[PDB]
Amino acid sequence: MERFLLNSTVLLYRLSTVSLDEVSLDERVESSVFLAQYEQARSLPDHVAKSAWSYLVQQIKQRNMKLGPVAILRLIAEKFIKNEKGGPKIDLPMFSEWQTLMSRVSCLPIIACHQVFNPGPASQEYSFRWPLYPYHPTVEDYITRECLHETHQHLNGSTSAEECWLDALKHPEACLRDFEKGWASQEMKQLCAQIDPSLTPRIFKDRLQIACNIREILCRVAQGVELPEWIASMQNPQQLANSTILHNGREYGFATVWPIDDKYSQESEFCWLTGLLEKWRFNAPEGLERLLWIYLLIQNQYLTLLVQRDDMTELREETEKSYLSRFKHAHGAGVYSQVRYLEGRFAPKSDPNKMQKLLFSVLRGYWEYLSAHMSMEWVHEKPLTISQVLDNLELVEPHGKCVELALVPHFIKRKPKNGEAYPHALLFKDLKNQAAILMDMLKSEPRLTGWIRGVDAAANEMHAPPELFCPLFRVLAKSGIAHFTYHVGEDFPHLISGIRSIDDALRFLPLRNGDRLGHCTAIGITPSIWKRSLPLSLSMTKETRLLDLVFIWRELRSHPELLRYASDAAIEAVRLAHKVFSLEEEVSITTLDQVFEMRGLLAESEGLSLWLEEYERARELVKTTGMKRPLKLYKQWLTSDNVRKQRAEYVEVALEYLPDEAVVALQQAVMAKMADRNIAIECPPTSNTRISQYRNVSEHHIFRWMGLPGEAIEGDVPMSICLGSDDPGIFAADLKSEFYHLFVVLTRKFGLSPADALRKVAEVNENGRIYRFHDV
Amino acid sequence: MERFLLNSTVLLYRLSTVSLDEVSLDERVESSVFLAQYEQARSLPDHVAKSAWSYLVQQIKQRNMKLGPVAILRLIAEKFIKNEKGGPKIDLPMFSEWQTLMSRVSCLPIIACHQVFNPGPASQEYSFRWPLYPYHPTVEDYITRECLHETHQHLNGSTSAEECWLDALKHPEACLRDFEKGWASQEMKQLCAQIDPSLTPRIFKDRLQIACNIREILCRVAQGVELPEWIASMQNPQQLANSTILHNGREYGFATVWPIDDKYSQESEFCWLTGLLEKWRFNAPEGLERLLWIYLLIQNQYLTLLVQRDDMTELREETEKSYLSRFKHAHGAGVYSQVRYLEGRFAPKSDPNKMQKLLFSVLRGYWEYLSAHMSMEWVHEKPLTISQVLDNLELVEPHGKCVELALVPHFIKRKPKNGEAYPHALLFKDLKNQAAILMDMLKSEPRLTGWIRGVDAAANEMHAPPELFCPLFRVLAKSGIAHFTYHVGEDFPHLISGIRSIDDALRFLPLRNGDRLGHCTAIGITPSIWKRSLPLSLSMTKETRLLDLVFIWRELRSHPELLRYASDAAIEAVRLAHKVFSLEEEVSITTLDQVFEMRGLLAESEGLSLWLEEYERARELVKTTGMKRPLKLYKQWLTSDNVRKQRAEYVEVALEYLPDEAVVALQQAVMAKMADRNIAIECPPTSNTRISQYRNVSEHHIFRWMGLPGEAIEGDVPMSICLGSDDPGIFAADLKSEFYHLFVVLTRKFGLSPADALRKVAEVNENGRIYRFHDV
Amino acid sequence: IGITPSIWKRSLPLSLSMTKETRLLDLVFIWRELRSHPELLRYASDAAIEAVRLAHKVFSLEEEVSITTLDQVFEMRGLLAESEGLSLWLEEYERARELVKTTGMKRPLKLYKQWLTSDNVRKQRAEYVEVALEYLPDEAVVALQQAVMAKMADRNIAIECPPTSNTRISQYRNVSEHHIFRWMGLPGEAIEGDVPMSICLGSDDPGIFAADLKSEFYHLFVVLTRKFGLSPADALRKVAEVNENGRIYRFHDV
Repeated sequence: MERFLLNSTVLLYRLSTVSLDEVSLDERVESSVFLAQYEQARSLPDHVAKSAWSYLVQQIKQRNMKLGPVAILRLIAEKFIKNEKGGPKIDLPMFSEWQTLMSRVSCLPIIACHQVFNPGPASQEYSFRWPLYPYHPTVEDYITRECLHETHQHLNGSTSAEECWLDALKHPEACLRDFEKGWASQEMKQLCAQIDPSLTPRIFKDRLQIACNIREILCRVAQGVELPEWIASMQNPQQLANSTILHNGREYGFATVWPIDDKYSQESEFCWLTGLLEKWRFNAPEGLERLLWIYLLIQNQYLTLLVQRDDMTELREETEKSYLSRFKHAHGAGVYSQVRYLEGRFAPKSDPNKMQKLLFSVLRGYWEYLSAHMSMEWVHEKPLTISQVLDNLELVEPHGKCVELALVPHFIKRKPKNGEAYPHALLFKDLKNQAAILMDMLKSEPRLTGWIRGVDAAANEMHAPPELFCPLFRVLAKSGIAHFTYHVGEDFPHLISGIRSIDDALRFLPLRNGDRLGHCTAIGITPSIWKRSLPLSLSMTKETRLLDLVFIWRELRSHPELLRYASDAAIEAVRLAHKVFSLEEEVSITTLDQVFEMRGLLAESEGLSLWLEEYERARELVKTTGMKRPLKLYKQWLTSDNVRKQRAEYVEVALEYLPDEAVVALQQAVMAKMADRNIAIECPPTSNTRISQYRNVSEHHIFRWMGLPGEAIEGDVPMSICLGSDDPGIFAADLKSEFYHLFVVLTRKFGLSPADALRKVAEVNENGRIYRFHDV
Repeated sequence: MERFLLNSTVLLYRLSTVSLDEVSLDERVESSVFLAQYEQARSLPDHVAKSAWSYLVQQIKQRNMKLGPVAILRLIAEKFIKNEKGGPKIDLPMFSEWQTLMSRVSCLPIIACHQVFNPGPASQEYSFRWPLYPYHPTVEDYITRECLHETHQHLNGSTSAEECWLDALKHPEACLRDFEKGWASQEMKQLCAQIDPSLTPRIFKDRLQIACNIREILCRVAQGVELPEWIASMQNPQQLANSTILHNGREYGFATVWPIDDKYSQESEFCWLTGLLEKWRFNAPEGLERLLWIYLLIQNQYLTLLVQRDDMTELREETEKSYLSRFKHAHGAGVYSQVRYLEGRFAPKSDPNKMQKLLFSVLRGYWEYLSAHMSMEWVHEKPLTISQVLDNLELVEPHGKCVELALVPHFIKRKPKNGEAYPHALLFKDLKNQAAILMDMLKSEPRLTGWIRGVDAAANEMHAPPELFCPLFRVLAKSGIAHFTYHVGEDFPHLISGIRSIDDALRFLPLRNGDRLGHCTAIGITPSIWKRSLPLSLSMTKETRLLDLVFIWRELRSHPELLRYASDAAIEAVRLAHKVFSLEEEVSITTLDQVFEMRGLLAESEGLSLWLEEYERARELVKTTGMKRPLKLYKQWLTSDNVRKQRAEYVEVALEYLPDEAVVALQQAVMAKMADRNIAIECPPTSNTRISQYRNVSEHHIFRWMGLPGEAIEGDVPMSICLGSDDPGIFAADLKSEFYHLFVVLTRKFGLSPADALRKVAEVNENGRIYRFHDV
Repeated sequence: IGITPSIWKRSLPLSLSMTKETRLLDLVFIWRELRSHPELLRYASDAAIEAVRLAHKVFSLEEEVSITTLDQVFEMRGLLAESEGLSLWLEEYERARELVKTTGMKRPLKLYKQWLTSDNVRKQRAEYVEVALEYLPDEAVVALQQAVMAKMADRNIAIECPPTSNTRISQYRNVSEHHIFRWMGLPGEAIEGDVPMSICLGSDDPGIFAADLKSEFYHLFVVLTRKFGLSPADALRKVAEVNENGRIYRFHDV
């Protein structure tokens, strides 16, 4: 019930619109908790929620406290945080629930409450920058010996959501413009309405202003200075939405003086809350206590909005400082970095000048991190340019006590616009342009090949198929990129479609030995779990259905137990192809296979500088053999309006079109291809629950990949799995947190020994070192 | 997506507040569908919903239709309803999905659309009164041979929700007063807010008035008469909330003339919709099409509100007509009744005059049903009183071709008020009073014992424990009731608590051979399913925790594999009893058991006409033995304010306090006691999903009770299970529908032969005849 | 928890002497661990019954005391004596005092007060009783050892093993009989049901004139390779695991 109190749109609305004169809101807060509980967790029974609320109220009453943010934070701090040899830690049994709580509530008020009421031993100096972790001697010993390796680290944005919230307070206008820019899209409107139906940019401005004003008022309370007496006119919380209070006809401001020069820093945020909670140890004024409650609710709702949206001026506000903070966060506390190999992902920019500034800022921040930790001779104390930064960076030797940085830009796929010859034309031109700036820069600075180590494509799978990036990747390979990773968007209309998508990526993309694929959930999730809460029939496009049909026939045409399914797939695929192509001749399943074999060829090459050489190479390889009828069919597949109209048409496919054994066989066939090609998998953090079929962390497919008994299916081919913390789905997270989360689940729910659990997690962690993109 | 279009608060709000001049609302309806889908079914992935909506829009476009109620009803009718030998039926594979749809959408518009666009063979006469059923020759043959038996039929209210909706239109004021009377309670406010946050009695009045006005306007359209030209002033749907339209300064009414004298009857409802859909076969006006959409949305939301709320003037509006319709509905179509033994449940009234009128109306309606179907000599053609009704009814012989009626009033438990000596004093006095009128009537008409065959208690389990009704049942037994059934409310804070509740009912209640218990889900649901979507720790009162602790020790003190759990339960129960009783002596677990053995004794008897004889009988049985220390402890348990305060206090209990094997052992121990005492179980309909842990019908615990492989657990003791359709949870339902639903699930999901599936369902059905309360 | 009952009984009298305090505490411990063991319900029931009878003598009380009440009194042993009778030291004082008064029982608290501050109770506690050597069979004692093994592993507490060259045990007639090899999981040495534990190398009192941690490392390797017939790689792996437990469970600041 604590998470509902600290995160509820209904409670925030009922607290931000009601005047502070009222003091007895227990009934209405209770109603808010029940409404939030039903909205967020409907599967929870009503009587269980009522009993939990009754226990919570009794617990507060027995502690001589009052229902509010202070009491709730105190109960959470005792429930989760205790003091150990390394400072404040999280109980190993309680870490899984803590991660679930971190998806809804920010931890900074909780740790501040813990410091106030349960201080560390001997009053030793303590600083809260990194998220809290549990402690196990085996895990700490392994981390100190073998540092953690990150394969997917988005360098854009901030390390966590909480300092993003402070950034929003620091620059309300910049975040407001970004919010409105996203809000114009319909997806953001739906997402905001899901979180809060009564959410508008006007209300967003009001809530941001109210939270900032509450911060200033409570800063005066926490600092110890007396209130400036305009609080008498302060009766309604909505008066803080305009950044000025009218008292006796005078316009009074809200900002005050802060001891730290950075009033929006993490340390200022922690110090303010610790002081405010210390002064409210025994009692608090009701109006100001509600003000703290409103601030926490506004902050938590903003953090939820940010994390769900994640998966110019604002960028220039931090620039190299954000990257420097990222590398310090990856380093962690102590002289020795907890992370050795870190692969940074950044969004490519079509502007060459913006690109040069972007990589200069990232590389300069990396040099700043190295110079702060390592004291050595530098060629340029103030490089101010990429060339001098590389001059300083080339003096650094691989020693393992610091973070080793590899840069992998991730191309962003977009929606396929109507017409425009082949379906993905404008998107391909944009990606080709972005590659062009990347290539001309690499030839303009050959030393950048030692830092620009890979190319990624992570937007979504429906918008662009894997065969789109094949000419892009092949031409980029000749530019010295030397590594390629492709994100398989796991929003497949059918499980077979996702398995086909991974197979298509292996078939067409030029993934060499040691390459990686991103988020291969389709071959990881079992059919039984995937079918949870799904309609008995599923909808997908004719193009996707036809491709899945050919894939099913190819994999299963020999399986004696599954010759039903392959023969049926081949027959009905031929019948579907007759509708899609509108052809009148006879087409066998073999001919359909050949047409889909040449999918990787460029559209212009199919119709027929590094780019041109790839053009005739694909063109000649389509003409060496004596068949042009499949080539003609592929031309009709690409550049026929009737075919495109048929392709975009949706068909109705049953949920259990193939039995679970058949789908598992397809997954294992792709497993064999994945292992034979030696391609690693960047597993998402297990705390990220966008799958929506996993009702607990123990049901995650990584444990099936780990070969756990009960989880692994007979016939599964072992694969290389890496740890990638790109979108953790929780406010405060780290690669260490994911490492501990996997260890905790293995030890507790699966009942593994600490050594055995460490061995399995270490194997996954070391796969990020074996399959790293860093230059050797 | 069809269910979201026909049932969505967001869509209804966006359609009832926007003027009819707008014609292109496809984008905003699409947004409404996504918001409703996320709110109702969040576990469904976003991309799946988008693909389904795209297919639905394409399906409508390819049919040359327009997005609206007409097209949606057409698609549903073809998707579910087809014509067979018995008329319009439901596909056997599609019946499970149809039942799920019936929980959200009324079927009457769907069947009307089916009749319009897919008429029956040879244009044969067809009447829609009963809900649609699937057809299987084995099931029909069994029903004709062995009629269905109902053990739980609430005679109050109407047969289904749909004619309740027409009753609301018939008497808007009566339903408005009932709605406001419920709305004063906080539970109704929470329930209405969950269904619709912006729902108030003022809005409820507006929506009822709008729906009635839409019905009148579309009645003129369906009848063929031209609109009376005030539609020009009709631009905004909210103008129908005041039952009068201002056109050119004149107050024009909405009511029109209907061909049938009963404008609010089912036949009038069906005929109106069939005519309106027939006149809109090819095209419909946009404004009136939206009006039909708004009417369907309002009706569906009201039906959802009614079914969730279910589990004076309005009663007098129907009176004996409702009971007569109930018996005709139970009889079904054909000369021979599909139901033979029907046990009617009615709410007892504290007013003797109201009670006499209530039973007179029910019995007279039963005589009307018998006289309509059977032509024979009657002593009184117009009895007008109970005595003459029984004079007519005693001439009817048991022949099996008609419905045999047994009356079982169900006592309603209430909240325990504070203080008042023993915890349940005012409730016990109210129940004792209600029993008093029942008893004096039975002695005033001894022939009523052949119709008043049982006594029930079905409100909830937390509000009143089973031991409350023990003096009530024992005294009622001496009055000639001869049967007793007790409803075990399945909102237990813990699974052990529910198992203890069933055990307490068997231990204390005077359930003789052939008696039944209602809704024994606690011993039916497996621990694995029950733990779904539950917090790691659960909250319950100290009284409930202590009783569960003693129960665990009693059952498991000998189990060699479970001597951990019994010894731990006994030790910590003794420690808990020290806190609750605040005693300073030494209390063993045996002494605690003895104190809880005497729970069934009356509170006044514990402190120490048919009622008095029970008083000294319990008093003397507590004094025959030489122990009064457990008696003294029970006195402190009943009449000590400190003990009551401790009892109402809540404790924190882990979810996995006992392993699944231990909980299953407790369930099987109660299974053995249930079978040894030969007590049947009235199973709820499987279409009623208030369990919230069952994500599909195949996961229901009735199949575990049926002994199905995979579902039944080793060591389970077979029990007698009866079919009781009290709260089906769907708008249109019947005992036949539940029979078909069980047969469909057994044949399809469990892969049983039609003969084998029929045998299992027949065994459950015939248990309602073996354990019937009817006089032999 | 390392030495097997068979080796420990070597060269011991058929009956052993211990104080009434120690005997009573062992009796409660036996009942707590074995009250569920179906093969050992003799020993737990006998321990509980005779513990209650012993407590009657020690406390000289006349009321009825169950084994559960005795358990509660010995649960509060960790509380401070002054706190039981009722700066960093004071905060611990009321913390133990309040935790003894949150619950509604003071009769076990009163019994613990008599256990601490009653001259008759102390005189009874210092009195010695006669206990047979084979009071519990080797299976029962091994079960107690494995129960503590499970608690040791669940709490993740390491064991600082003494050097094997230190023969103050007096029941080990050769180094190959040392209990560290049972902890190492060696065949023949490890008993069925043993819970693996973390064992560290600690050279505090080697028992020989010239010794080192290297000498103990070589001694374990030599015994594993020769007397137990293990491969040099296998023997090194087992000794390395024990050696690296001193790094995983080290007290040094990280």
